Amino acid sequence: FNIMEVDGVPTLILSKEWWEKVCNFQAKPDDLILATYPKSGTTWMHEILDMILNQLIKTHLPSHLIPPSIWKENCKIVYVARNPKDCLVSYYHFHRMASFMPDPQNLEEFYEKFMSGKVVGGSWFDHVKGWWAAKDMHRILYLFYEDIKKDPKREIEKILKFLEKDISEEILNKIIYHTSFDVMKQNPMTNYTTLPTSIMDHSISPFMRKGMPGDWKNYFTVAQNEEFDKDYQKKMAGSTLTFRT
Amino acid sequence: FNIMEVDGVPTLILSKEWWEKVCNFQAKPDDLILATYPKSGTTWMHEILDMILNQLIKTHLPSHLIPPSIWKENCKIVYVARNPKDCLVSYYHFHRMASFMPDPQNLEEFYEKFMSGKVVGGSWFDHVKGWWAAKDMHRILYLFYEDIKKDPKREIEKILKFLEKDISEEILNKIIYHTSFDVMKQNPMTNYTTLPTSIMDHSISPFMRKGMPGDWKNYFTVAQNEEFDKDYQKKMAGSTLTFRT
Ligand SMILES: Nc1ncnc2c1ncn2[C@@H]1O[C@H](COP(=O)(O)O)[C@@H](OP(=O)(O)O)[C@H]1O
Ligand SMILES: Nc1ncnc2c1ncn2[C@@H]1O[C@H](COP(=O)(O)O)[C@@H](OP(=O)(O)O)[C@H]1O
Repeated sequence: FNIMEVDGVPTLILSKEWWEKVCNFQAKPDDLILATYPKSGTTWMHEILDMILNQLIKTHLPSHLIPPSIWKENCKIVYVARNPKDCLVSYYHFHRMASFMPDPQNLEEFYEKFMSGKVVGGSWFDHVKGWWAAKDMHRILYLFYEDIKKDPKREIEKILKFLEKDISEEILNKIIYHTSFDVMKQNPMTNYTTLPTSIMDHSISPFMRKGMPGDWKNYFTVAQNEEFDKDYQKKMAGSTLTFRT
Repeated sequence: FNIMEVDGVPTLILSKEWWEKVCNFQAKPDDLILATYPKSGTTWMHEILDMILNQLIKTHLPSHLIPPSIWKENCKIVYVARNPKDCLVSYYHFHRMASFMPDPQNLEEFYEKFMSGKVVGGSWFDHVKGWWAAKDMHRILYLFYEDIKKDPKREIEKILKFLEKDISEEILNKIIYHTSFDVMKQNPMTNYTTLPTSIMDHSISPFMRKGMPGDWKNYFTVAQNEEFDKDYQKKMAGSTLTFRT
Protein backbone atom coordinates (compact mmCIF):
# COMPACT_ATOMS: atom_id res chain seq x y z
CA PHE A 1 0.00 0.00 0.00
CA ASN A 2 1.52 3.32 1.23
CA ILE A 3 4.69 4.03 3.16
CA MET A 4 7.57 6.46 2.50
CA GLU A 5 11.24 6.32 1.53
CA VAL A 6 13.84 7.39 4.11
CA ASP A 7 17.66 7.31 4.28
CA GLY A 8 19.95 5.99 7.08
CA VAL A 9 20.63 3.95 4.00
CA PRO A 10 17.51 4.08 1.70
CA THR A 11 14.53 2.25 3.35
CA LEU A 12 10.70 2.20 3.78
CA ILE A 13 9.12 3.81 6.82
CA LEU A 14 5.39 3.42 7.42
CA SER A 15 4.27 7.05 6.94
CA LYS A 16 2.25 7.19 10.23
CA GLU A 17 4.84 5.52 12.54
CA TRP A 18 7.35 7.83 10.91
CA TRP A 19 5.15 10.88 11.35
CA GLU A 20 4.52 10.04 15.00
CA LYS A 21 8.30 10.01 15.54
CA VAL A 22 8.69 13.44 13.86
CA CYS A 23 5.30 14.88 15.10
CA ASN A 24 6.90 17.27 17.64
CA PHE A 25 10.30 17.84 15.95
CA GLN A 26 12.01 21.02 17.18
CA ALA A 27 13.55 23.37 14.61
CA LYS A 28 16.48 25.79 15.00
CA PRO A 29 15.85 28.79 12.69
CA ASP A 30 19.20 28.37 10.83
CA ASP A 31 17.90 24.90 9.77
CA LEU A 32 17.23 24.37 6.01
CA ILE A 33 14.48 21.96 5.03
CA LEU A 34 14.49 20.44 1.56
CA ALA A 35 11.31 18.71 0.41
CA THR A 36 10.44 16.87 -2.76
CA TYR A 37 8.25 14.12 -4.08
CA PRO A 38 10.50 11.04 -4.53
CA LYS A 39 12.45 10.92 -7.85
CA SER A 40 11.67 14.57 -8.33
CA GLY A 41 15.17 16.05 -8.07
CA THR A 42 16.19 15.29 -4.47
CA THR A 43 19.67 13.87 -4.70
CA TRP A 44 20.42 16.59 -7.25
CA MET A 45 19.06 19.49 -5.33
CA HIS A 46 20.64 18.23 -2.17
CA GLU A 47 24.10 18.24 -3.58
CA ILE A 48 23.37 21.71 -4.93
CA LEU A 49 22.65 22.87 -1.44
CA ASP A 50 25.45 20.91 0.20
CA MET A 51 27.64 22.62 -2.38
CA ILE A 52 26.34 26.15 -1.71
CA LEU A 53 27.00 25.72 2.01
CA ASN A 54 30.22 23.60 2.23
CA GLN A 55 22.05 21.98 8.67
CA LEU A 56 20.00 20.41 5.82
CA ILE A 57 16.90 18.37 6.63
CA LYS A 58 15.84 16.17 3.73
CA THR A 59 12.16 15.25 3.83
CA HIS A 60 9.76 13.63 1.30
CA LEU A 61 6.73 14.54 3.38
CA PRO A 62 3.62 16.32 2.11
CA SER A 63 3.05 19.84 3.42
CA HIS A 64 0.32 18.85 5.82
CA LEU A 65 2.72 16.66 7.79
CA ILE A 66 5.62 19.08 8.24
CA PRO A 67 6.19 19.50 12.03
CA PRO A 68 4.66 22.89 13.04
CA SER A 69 7.99 23.73 14.73
CA ILE A 70 9.25 24.52 11.24
CA TRP A 71 6.26 26.66 10.35
CA LYS A 72 6.56 28.44 13.72
CA GLU A 73 10.33 28.97 13.43
CA ASN A 74 9.85 30.14 9.81
CA CYS A 75 12.62 27.80 8.46
CA LYS A 76 13.91 28.19 4.96
CA ILE A 77 12.35 25.31 2.89
CA VAL A 78 13.57 24.55 -0.62
CA TYR A 79 11.01 22.66 -2.56
CA VAL A 80 11.44 20.90 -5.88
CA ALA A 81 8.69 19.66 -8.14
CA ARG A 82 9.17 17.76 -11.34
CA ASN A 83 6.64 17.21 -14.08
CA PRO A 84 4.58 14.07 -13.45
CA LYS A 85 5.25 12.25 -16.70
CA ASP A 86 9.00 12.36 -16.15
CA CYS A 87 8.53 11.86 -12.40
CA LEU A 88 6.39 8.82 -13.22
CA VAL A 89 8.92 7.30 -15.67
CA SER A 90 11.85 7.97 -13.35
CA TYR A 91 9.95 6.48 -10.45
CA TYR A 92 8.92 3.52 -12.52
CA HIS A 93 12.41 2.49 -13.60
CA PHE A 94 13.28 2.93 -9.98
CA HIS A 95 10.81 0.32 -8.70
CA ARG A 96 12.20 -1.84 -11.49
CA MET A 97 15.73 -1.73 -9.83
CA ALA A 98 15.52 -1.01 -6.10
CA SER A 99 14.87 -4.28 -4.14
CA PHE A 100 13.49 -2.20 -1.29
CA MET A 101 10.60 -1.36 -3.72
CA PRO A 102 7.49 -3.43 -4.77
CA ASP A 103 7.21 -4.87 -8.24
CA PRO A 104 6.20 -2.32 -10.88
CA GLN A 105 4.90 -5.11 -13.18
CA ASN A 106 3.82 -3.60 -16.57
CA LEU A 107 4.41 0.13 -17.24
CA GLU A 108 0.66 0.45 -17.92
CA GLU A 109 0.04 -1.33 -14.62
CA PHE A 110 2.27 1.12 -12.73
CA TYR A 111 0.60 4.17 -14.37
CA GLU A 112 -2.90 3.31 -13.11
CA LYS A 113 -1.40 3.06 -9.61
CA PHE A 114 0.66 6.31 -9.94
CA MET A 115 -2.33 8.41 -11.03
CA SER A 116 -4.38 6.83 -8.25
CA GLY A 117 -1.62 8.07 -5.97
CA LYS A 118 -1.51 4.53 -4.61
CA VAL A 119 2.33 4.30 -4.63
CA VAL A 120 5.12 4.71 -2.05
CA GLY A 121 5.07 8.40 -1.14
CA GLY A 122 1.38 9.17 -1.60
CA SER A 123 -0.13 11.03 -4.47
CA TRP A 124 2.26 13.20 -6.42
CA PHE A 125 -0.81 15.19 -7.18
CA ASP A 126 -1.81 15.84 -3.60
CA HIS A 127 1.91 16.20 -2.75
CA VAL A 128 2.89 19.06 -5.17
CA LYS A 129 -0.43 20.90 -4.84
CA GLY A 130 -0.14 21.13 -1.03
CA TRP A 131 3.31 22.63 -1.22
CA TRP A 132 2.21 25.12 -3.86
CA ALA A 133 -0.68 26.16 -1.63
CA ALA A 134 1.83 26.56 1.16
CA LYS A 135 4.30 28.76 -0.94
CA ASP A 136 1.73 31.45 -0.13
CA MET A 137 2.13 31.13 3.60
CA HIS A 138 5.72 30.09 4.23
CA ARG A 139 9.47 30.53 3.74
CA ILE A 140 9.37 28.10 0.79
CA LEU A 141 11.28 28.33 -2.42
CA TYR A 142 9.45 26.42 -5.11
CA LEU A 143 11.67 25.12 -7.81
CA PHE A 144 11.06 23.02 -10.91
CA TYR A 145 13.42 20.27 -11.98
CA GLU A 146 13.02 21.39 -15.54
CA ASP A 147 13.84 25.05 -14.98
CA ILE A 148 17.11 23.93 -13.37
CA LYS A 149 18.06 21.90 -16.48
CA LYS A 150 16.90 24.88 -18.43
CA ASP A 151 19.03 27.50 -16.56
CA PRO A 152 21.20 26.20 -13.67
CA LYS A 153 22.77 29.64 -13.14
CA ARG A 154 19.42 31.45 -13.39
CA GLU A 155 18.06 29.00 -10.78
CA ILE A 156 20.90 28.84 -8.26
CA GLU A 157 20.82 32.63 -8.61
CA LYS A 158 17.50 32.47 -6.83
CA ILE A 159 18.53 29.96 -4.17
CA LEU A 160 21.33 32.31 -3.09
CA LYS A 161 19.01 35.37 -2.94
CA PHE A 162 16.72 33.20 -0.75
CA LEU A 163 19.60 32.24 1.54
CA GLU A 164 21.18 35.74 1.68
CA LYS A 165 24.38 33.70 0.82
CA ASP A 166 26.84 35.19 -1.75
CA ILE A 167 29.43 33.10 -3.68
CA SER A 168 32.19 33.69 -6.27
CA GLU A 169 31.95 33.46 -10.05
CA GLU A 170 34.48 30.60 -10.11
CA ILE A 171 33.08 28.98 -6.92
CA LEU A 172 29.73 29.43 -8.68
CA ASN A 173 30.55 27.38 -11.79
CA LYS A 174 32.49 24.95 -9.60
CA ILE A 175 29.02 24.10 -8.35
CA ILE A 176 27.22 24.12 -11.71
CA TYR A 177 29.88 21.79 -13.14
CA HIS A 178 29.45 19.21 -10.39
CA THR A 179 25.69 19.37 -10.36
CA SER A 180 25.46 18.54 -14.02
CA PHE A 181 24.03 15.08 -14.64
CA ASP A 182 27.18 14.03 -16.59
CA VAL A 183 29.62 14.75 -13.75
CA MET A 184 27.28 13.46 -11.01
CA LYS A 185 26.62 10.11 -12.78
CA GLN A 186 30.36 9.28 -12.71
CA ASN A 187 30.46 10.30 -9.00
CA PRO A 188 30.44 7.38 -6.39
CA MET A 189 29.67 9.84 -3.57
CA THR A 190 26.22 10.57 -5.10
CA ASN A 191 25.54 8.02 -7.85
CA TYR A 192 24.58 5.28 -5.38
CA THR A 193 26.95 2.81 -7.14
CA THR A 194 28.73 2.13 -3.82
CA LEU A 195 25.79 0.01 -2.64
CA PRO A 196 24.57 -3.58 -2.30
CA THR A 197 23.23 -4.79 -5.62
CA SER A 198 20.80 -6.80 -3.48
CA ILE A 199 19.55 -3.39 -2.37
CA MET A 200 20.03 -1.57 -5.77
CA ASP A 201 21.27 -3.08 -9.05
CA HIS A 202 22.39 -0.59 -11.66
CA SER A 203 22.77 -3.38 -14.22
CA ILE A 204 18.97 -3.23 -14.29
CA SER A 205 18.52 0.58 -13.94
CA PRO A 206 21.03 3.16 -12.55
CA PHE A 207 19.65 5.65 -9.89
CA MET A 208 21.19 8.29 -12.03
CA ARG A 209 19.19 7.00 -15.02
CA LYS A 210 18.92 9.46 -17.98
CA GLY A 211 18.31 12.73 -16.26
CA MET A 212 16.79 14.45 -19.28
CA PRO A 213 13.44 16.15 -19.05
CA GLY A 214 11.29 14.91 -21.87
CA ASP A 215 12.66 11.35 -21.57
CA TRP A 216 9.14 10.07 -20.76
CA LYS A 217 8.51 10.53 -24.47
CA ASN A 218 10.58 7.40 -24.90
CA TYR A 219 8.07 5.20 -23.03
CA PHE A 220 4.59 6.71 -23.08
CA THR A 221 2.48 5.61 -26.11
CA VAL A 222 0.58 8.41 -27.82
CA ALA A 223 -2.46 6.72 -26.27
CA GLN A 224 -1.16 6.27 -22.68
CA ASN A 225 -0.18 9.94 -23.00
CA GLU A 226 -3.48 11.32 -24.30
CA GLU A 227 -4.85 9.28 -21.43
CA PHE A 228 -2.41 10.88 -18.96
CA ASP A 229 -3.40 14.36 -20.11
CA LYS A 230 -7.15 13.88 -19.70
CA ASP A 231 -6.73 12.35 -16.21
CA TYR A 232 -4.17 15.05 -15.27
CA GLN A 233 -6.26 18.04 -16.46
CA LYS A 234 -8.97 16.67 -14.20
CA LYS A 235 -6.98 16.38 -10.89
CA MET A 236 -5.43 19.81 -11.68
CA ALA A 237 -8.59 21.77 -12.31
CA GLY A 238 -8.14 25.13 -10.60
CA SER A 239 -4.42 24.63 -9.93
CA THR A 240 -2.21 27.52 -10.88
CA LEU A 241 0.51 24.88 -10.99
CA THR A 242 2.24 24.56 -14.38
CA PHE A 243 4.99 22.34 -15.86
CA ARG A 244 7.45 22.32 -18.75
CA THR A 245 7.96 18.80 -20.34
CA PHE B 1 14.62 -6.11 -50.96
CA ASN B 2 11.55 -5.13 -53.06
CA ILE B 3 8.88 -7.27 -54.61
CA MET B 4 5.07 -7.04 -54.53
CA GLU B 5 2.15 -9.03 -53.07
CA VAL B 6 -0.22 -10.79 -55.46
CA ASP B 7 -3.14 -13.28 -55.08
CA GLY B 8 -3.77 -16.63 -56.91
CA VAL B 9 -3.49 -17.28 -53.21
CA PRO B 10 -1.37 -14.41 -51.58
CA THR B 11 2.29 -14.51 -52.82
CA LEU B 12 5.42 -12.52 -53.74
CA ILE B 13 6.02 -11.47 -57.33
CA LEU B 14 9.28 -9.75 -58.27
CA SER B 15 7.86 -6.32 -59.27
CA LYS B 16 9.76 -6.24 -62.61
CA GLU B 17 9.06 -9.82 -63.77
CA TRP B 18 5.46 -9.13 -62.80
CA TRP B 19 5.39 -5.76 -64.65
CA GLU B 20 6.87 -7.36 -67.77
CA LYS B 21 3.97 -9.84 -67.73
CA VAL B 22 1.36 -7.04 -67.39
CA CYS B 23 3.27 -4.45 -69.53
CA ASN B 24 0.89 -4.57 -72.51
CA PHE B 25 -2.30 -5.71 -70.72
CA GLN B 26 -5.43 -4.95 -72.79
CA ALA B 27 -8.39 -3.26 -71.05
CA LYS B 28 -12.11 -3.48 -71.95
CA PRO B 29 -13.74 -0.11 -70.95
CA ASP B 30 -16.33 -1.77 -68.64
CA ASP B 31 -13.31 -3.03 -66.57
CA LEU B 32 -12.94 -1.64 -63.01
CA ILE B 33 -9.44 -1.24 -61.65
CA LEU B 34 -9.00 -1.01 -57.86
CA ALA B 35 -5.60 0.06 -56.62
CA THR B 36 -4.17 0.48 -53.14
CA TYR B 37 -0.91 0.35 -51.22
CA PRO B 38 -0.90 -2.98 -49.39
CA LYS B 39 -2.80 -3.09 -46.03
CA SER B 40 -4.47 0.17 -46.93
CA GLY B 41 -8.08 -1.06 -47.17
CA THR B 42 -7.96 -3.51 -50.14
CA THR B 43 -9.86 -6.57 -48.97
CA TRP B 44 -12.40 -4.17 -47.49
CA MET B 45 -12.81 -2.01 -50.55
CA HIS B 46 -12.89 -5.01 -52.79
CA GLU B 47 -15.76 -6.59 -50.99
CA ILE B 48 -17.51 -3.18 -51.13
CA LEU B 49 -17.27 -3.19 -54.88
CA ASP B 50 -18.01 -6.92 -55.24
CA MET B 51 -21.10 -6.07 -53.23
CA ILE B 52 -22.14 -3.04 -55.29
CA LEU B 53 -21.94 -5.13 -58.45
CA ASN B 54 -23.11 -8.65 -57.43
CA GLN B 55 -15.01 -7.16 -63.92
CA LEU B 56 -12.75 -6.00 -61.02
CA ILE B 57 -8.97 -5.81 -61.46
CA LYS B 58 -7.15 -5.70 -58.12
CA THR B 59 -3.72 -4.17 -58.33
CA HIS B 60 -1.15 -2.93 -55.79
CA LEU B 61 0.91 -1.20 -58.43
CA PRO B 62 2.13 2.41 -58.38
CA SER B 63 0.48 4.74 -60.93
CA HIS B 64 3.59 4.79 -63.16
CA LEU B 65 3.33 1.06 -63.81
CA ILE B 66 -0.36 0.85 -64.69
CA PRO B 67 -0.58 -0.59 -68.29
CA PRO B 68 -1.33 2.35 -70.69
CA SER B 69 -4.21 0.30 -72.05
CA ILE B 70 -6.14 1.39 -68.95
CA TRP B 71 -5.23 5.04 -69.37
CA LYS B 72 -6.05 4.84 -73.07
CA GLU B 73 -9.39 3.03 -72.44
CA ASN B 74 -10.20 5.53 -69.61
CA CYS B 75 -11.13 2.74 -67.18
CA LYS B 76 -12.79 3.48 -63.86
CA ILE B 77 -10.06 3.21 -61.12
CA VAL B 78 -11.01 3.26 -57.45
CA TYR B 79 -8.11 4.13 -55.33
CA VAL B 80 -7.81 3.86 -51.60
CA ALA B 81 -5.23 5.47 -49.39
CA ARG B 82 -4.84 4.99 -45.69
CA ASN B 83 -2.89 7.17 -43.30
CA PRO B 84 0.75 6.01 -43.03
CA LYS B 85 1.01 5.50 -39.26
CA ASP B 86 -1.96 3.17 -39.32
CA CYS B 87 -0.87 1.68 -42.63
CA LEU B 88 2.56 1.12 -41.09
CA VAL B 89 1.25 -0.56 -37.92
CA SER B 90 -1.17 -2.70 -39.86
CA TYR B 91 1.60 -3.68 -42.29
CA TYR B 92 3.98 -4.35 -39.47
CA HIS B 93 1.73 -6.81 -37.59
CA PHE B 94 1.23 -8.36 -40.99
CA HIS B 95 4.88 -9.26 -41.56
CA ARG B 96 4.75 -10.58 -38.01
CA MET B 97 2.16 -13.27 -39.09
CA ALA B 98 2.37 -13.95 -42.82
CA SER B 99 5.05 -16.60 -43.49
CA PHE B 100 5.29 -15.35 -47.08
CA MET B 101 6.70 -12.11 -45.53
CA PRO B 102 10.25 -11.27 -44.25
CA ASP B 103 10.89 -10.87 -40.59
CA PRO B 104 9.84 -7.44 -39.26
CA GLN B 105 12.26 -7.77 -36.27
CA ASN B 106 11.73 -4.84 -33.84
CA LEU B 107 8.94 -2.29 -34.49
CA GLU B 108 11.58 0.43 -34.50
CA GLU B 109 13.56 -1.64 -36.99
CA PHE B 110 10.54 -1.96 -39.29
CA TYR B 111 9.81 1.78 -39.17
CA GLU B 112 13.21 2.80 -40.50
CA LYS B 113 12.61 0.49 -43.43
CA PHE B 114 9.01 1.63 -44.03
CA MET B 115 9.95 5.33 -44.17
CA SER B 116 12.88 4.39 -46.41
CA GLY B 117 10.26 2.75 -48.65
CA LYS B 118 12.46 -0.34 -48.53
CA VAL B 119 9.59 -2.78 -47.85
CA VAL B 120 7.50 -5.09 -50.00
CA GLY B 121 5.38 -2.87 -52.21
CA GLY B 122 7.69 0.09 -52.61
CA SER B 123 7.43 3.40 -50.83
CA TRP B 124 4.01 4.22 -49.48
CA PHE B 125 5.04 7.78 -49.98
CA ASP B 126 5.89 7.45 -53.65
CA HIS B 127 2.87 5.17 -54.02
CA VAL B 128 0.02 7.48 -52.75
CA LYS B 129 1.57 10.67 -54.15
CA GLY B 130 1.72 9.30 -57.71
CA TRP B 131 -1.94 8.25 -57.58
CA TRP B 132 -2.93 11.64 -56.22
CA ALA B 133 -1.01 13.37 -59.02
CA ALA B 134 -2.89 11.06 -61.40
CA LYS B 135 -6.42 11.86 -59.98
CA ASP B 136 -5.94 15.05 -62.01
CA MET B 137 -5.48 13.17 -65.27
CA HIS B 138 -7.69 10.05 -65.04
CA ARG B 139 -10.94 8.29 -64.22
CA ILE B 140 -9.77 7.77 -60.64
CA LEU B 141 -11.79 7.97 -57.50
CA TYR B 142 -9.55 8.67 -54.57
CA LEU B 143 -10.81 7.40 -51.33
CA PHE B 144 -9.51 7.48 -47.77
CA TYR B 145 -9.78 4.47 -45.48
CA GLU B 146 -10.56 6.83 -42.65
CA ASP B 147 -13.38 8.69 -44.39
CA ILE B 148 -15.03 5.30 -44.99
CA LYS B 149 -15.00 4.43 -41.28
CA LYS B 150 -16.12 8.01 -40.77
CA ASP B 151 -19.13 7.83 -43.14
CA PRO B 152 -19.63 4.55 -45.08
CA LYS B 153 -22.91 5.82 -46.55
CA ARG B 154 -21.48 9.25 -47.40
CA GLU B 155 -18.55 7.35 -49.10
CA ILE B 156 -20.36 4.59 -50.98
CA GLU B 157 -22.66 7.45 -52.04
CA LYS B 158 -19.75 8.71 -54.14
CA ILE B 159 -18.68 5.33 -55.51
CA LEU B 160 -22.17 4.87 -57.01
CA LYS B 161 -22.17 8.38 -58.59
CA PHE B 162 -18.80 7.47 -60.10
CA LEU B 163 -20.20 4.17 -61.42
CA GLU B 164 -23.55 5.61 -62.61
CA LYS B 165 -24.88 2.52 -60.64
CA ASP B 166 -28.01 3.03 -58.46
CA ILE B 167 -29.05 0.67 -55.60
CA SER B 168 -31.85 0.36 -53.04
CA GLU B 169 -31.97 1.81 -49.55
CA GLU B 170 -32.23 -1.73 -48.12
CA ILE B 171 -29.76 -3.24 -50.66
CA LEU B 172 -27.64 -0.22 -49.64
CA ASN B 173 -27.45 -0.99 -45.90
CA LYS B 174 -27.25 -4.69 -46.73
CA ILE B 175 -23.85 -3.68 -48.09
CA ILE B 176 -22.86 -1.33 -45.23
CA TYR B 177 -23.68 -4.05 -42.69
CA HIS B 178 -21.45 -6.64 -44.33
CA THR B 179 -18.56 -4.25 -44.93
CA SER B 180 -18.35 -3.33 -41.29
CA PHE B 181 -15.19 -4.64 -39.65
CA ASP B 182 -17.21 -6.58 -37.03
CA VAL B 183 -19.24 -8.61 -39.57
CA MET B 184 -16.28 -9.12 -41.90
CA LYS B 185 -13.96 -10.44 -39.16
CA GLN B 186 -16.33 -13.33 -38.43
CA ASN B 187 -16.60 -13.99 -42.20
CA PRO B 188 -14.51 -16.99 -43.55
CA MET B 189 -15.07 -15.79 -47.15
CA THR B 190 -12.96 -12.63 -46.48
CA ASN B 191 -11.23 -13.06 -43.10
CA TYR B 192 -8.49 -15.32 -44.54
CA THR B 193 -9.07 -17.81 -41.68
CA THR B 194 -9.63 -20.59 -44.24
CA LEU B 195 -5.89 -20.75 -44.96
CA PRO B 196 -2.74 -22.70 -44.08
CA THR B 197 -1.33 -21.48 -40.78
CA SER B 198 2.07 -22.18 -42.37
CA ILE B 199 1.09 -19.44 -44.79
CA MET B 200 -0.78 -17.19 -42.28
CA ASP B 201 -1.21 -17.78 -38.55
CA HIS B 202 -4.01 -15.75 -36.90
CA SER B 203 -2.86 -17.02 -33.47
CA ILE B 204 -0.04 -14.55 -34.01
CA SER B 205 -1.98 -11.73 -35.78
CA PRO B 206 -5.30 -11.97 -37.67
CA PHE B 207 -5.46 -10.36 -41.17
CA MET B 208 -8.55 -8.58 -40.01
CA ARG B 209 -6.55 -7.23 -37.04
CA LYS B 210 -8.25 -4.27 -35.25
CA GLY B 211 -9.54 -2.22 -38.12
CA MET B 212 -9.76 0.99 -36.14
CA PRO B 213 -8.16 4.14 -37.42
CA GLY B 214 -6.11 5.62 -34.61
CA ASP B 215 -4.89 2.19 -33.51
CA TRP B 216 -1.25 3.14 -34.22
CA LYS B 217 -1.55 5.25 -31.05
CA ASN B 218 -1.29 1.97 -29.26
CA TYR B 219 2.24 1.23 -30.52
CA PHE B 220 4.03 4.44 -31.52
CA THR B 221 5.99 6.00 -28.61
CA VAL B 222 5.53 9.77 -28.29
CA ALA B 223 9.14 9.85 -29.50
CA GLN B 224 8.83 7.43 -32.51
CA ASN B 225 5.81 9.54 -33.41
CA GLU B 226 7.38 12.98 -33.21
CA GLU B 227 10.04 11.31 -35.29
CA PHE B 228 7.51 10.05 -37.85
CA ASP B 229 6.02 13.54 -38.16
CA LYS B 230 9.30 15.33 -38.85
CA ASP B 231 10.31 12.69 -41.44
CA TYR B 232 6.78 12.69 -42.92
CA GLN B 233 6.48 16.50 -43.22
CA LYS B 234 9.71 16.32 -45.18
CA LYS B 235 8.69 13.73 -47.83
CA MET B 236 5.32 15.48 -48.16
CA ALA B 237 6.51 19.03 -48.74
CA GLY B 238 4.41 20.38 -51.59
CA SER B 239 1.81 17.62 -51.44
CA THR B 240 -1.81 18.64 -51.23
CA LEU B 241 -2.29 15.18 -49.82
CA THR B 242 -3.88 15.10 -46.37
CA PHE B 243 -4.88 12.47 -43.82
CA ARG B 244 -7.14 12.06 -40.80
CA THR B 245 -5.63 9.79 -38.00
N1 LIG C 1 22.76 16.52 -11.36
C1 LIG C 1 21.58 16.14 -11.92
N2 LIG C 1 21.03 16.80 -12.98
C2 LIG C 1 19.86 16.40 -13.52
N3 LIG C 1 19.16 15.33 -13.05
C3 LIG C 1 19.62 14.61 -12.01
C4 LIG C 1 20.87 14.99 -11.39
N4 LIG C 1 21.09 14.14 -10.42
C5 LIG C 1 20.06 13.27 -10.40
N5 LIG C 1 19.19 13.56 -11.37
C6 LIG C 1 17.97 12.83 -11.67
O1 LIG C 1 17.15 12.78 -10.53
C7 LIG C 1 16.27 11.66 -10.67
C8 LIG C 1 16.14 11.00 -9.31
O2 LIG C 1 15.55 12.00 -8.47
P1 LIG C 1 15.65 12.01 -6.88
O3 LIG C 1 16.98 12.65 -6.57
O4 LIG C 1 14.48 12.87 -6.55
O5 LIG C 1 15.51 10.55 -6.50
C9 LIG C 1 16.83 10.78 -11.77
O6 LIG C 1 16.02 11.00 -12.95
P2 LIG C 1 15.90 9.94 -14.18
O7 LIG C 1 15.41 8.65 -13.50
O8 LIG C 1 14.94 10.62 -15.11
O9 LIG C 1 17.29 9.82 -14.72
C10 LIG C 1 18.21 11.36 -11.96
O10 LIG C 1 18.74 11.13 -13.26
N1 LIG D 1 -14.76 -3.94 -43.38
C1 LIG D 1 -13.62 -3.36 -42.89
N2 LIG D 1 -13.68 -2.14 -42.25
C2 LIG D 1 -12.56 -1.54 -41.76
N3 LIG D 1 -11.33 -2.08 -41.88
C3 LIG D 1 -11.13 -3.27 -42.49
C4 LIG D 1 -12.28 -3.98 -43.04
N4 LIG D 1 -11.80 -5.11 -43.58
C5 LIG D 1 -10.46 -5.12 -43.40
N5 LIG D 1 -10.07 -4.02 -42.74
C6 LIG D 1 -8.69 -3.69 -42.35
O1 LIG D 1 -7.87 -3.61 -43.49
C7 LIG D 1 -6.52 -3.86 -43.10
C8 LIG D 1 -5.89 -4.76 -44.13
O2 LIG D 1 -5.86 -3.99 -45.33
P1 LIG D 1 -5.79 -4.63 -46.80
O3 LIG D 1 -7.19 -5.05 -47.16
O4 LIG D 1 -5.35 -3.43 -47.62
O5 LIG D 1 -4.78 -5.76 -46.66
C9 LIG D 1 -6.59 -4.43 -41.71
O6 LIG D 1 -6.22 -3.36 -40.82
P2 LIG D 1 -5.60 -3.56 -39.34
O7 LIG D 1 -4.31 -4.35 -39.48
O8 LIG D 1 -5.41 -2.13 -38.91
O9 LIG D 1 -6.68 -4.29 -38.58
C10 LIG D 1 -8.03 -4.79 -41.56
O10 LIG D 1 -8.44 -4.76 -40.22
